[PDB]
Amino acid sequence: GSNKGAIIGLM
Repeated sequence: GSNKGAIIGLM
């Protein structure tokens, strides 16, 4: 649930 928001993404 987050393809445009992206929950993670190299934190």
